[PDB]
Amino acid sequence: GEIAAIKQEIAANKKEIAAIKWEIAAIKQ
Amino acid sequence: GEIAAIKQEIAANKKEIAAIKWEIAAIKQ
Amino acid sequence: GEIAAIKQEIAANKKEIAAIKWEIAAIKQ
Ligand SMILES: [Cl-]
Repeated sequence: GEIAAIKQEIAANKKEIAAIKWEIAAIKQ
Repeated sequence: GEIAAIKQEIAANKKEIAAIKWEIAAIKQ
Repeated sequence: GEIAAIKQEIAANKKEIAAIKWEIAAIKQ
C-alpha cells in the first residue's frame, strides 16, 4: 500500500541519516 | 493519525539533515 | 494532494542525503 511504501522510504532515510552521523563522528575521530 | 505521524517523522528527518549540513560546514571551518 | 505532498518532501530529503554523502566523500578526498 501507499502509506506502507511511504513509511518504508522514511525509515530508509532515517537509516542513512544515522550512518552519516556516525561518519561525521568518525571524521572528527 | 497516520498521515500526521508520517509528517512528524519527515519533519524530524529535515531537522537532522539541517544539523548535519551545519556540522559539515563547521568541519570545513 | 496530501500523499503527493508527502512523497515530494521524502524525495527532497533523499536528494539532500545524497548531496551530504557526496560532501562526506569529498572531505575525505
Ligand atoms: Cl524523510
